[PDB]
Amino acid sequence: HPSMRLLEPNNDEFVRSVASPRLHHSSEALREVKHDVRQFQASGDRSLQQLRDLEVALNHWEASQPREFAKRGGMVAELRTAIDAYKQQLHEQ
Ligand code: NA
Repeated sequence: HPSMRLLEPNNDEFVRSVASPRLHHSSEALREVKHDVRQFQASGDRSLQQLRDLEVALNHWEASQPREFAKRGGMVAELRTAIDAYKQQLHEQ
């Protein structure tokens, strides 16, 4: 599944997609999402507990920062699809 490239450890497409070139500050909710993407990557995609945290952190961002989410969240569906694929792979062992 090509969504999986988004949490391949070297991949920066998701964090680029939530950057503001006009240099608007990221919410704490968005900074926790970006940090959780990098933490999952750091192990080479081995932690289901970290992957869960990323999924919860995306829900918190969507709930708490609607305007930032709607504006910066264009790659969220694809990242959530990648999360599910790595969940399947870790469930399979
Ligand atoms: Na989800």
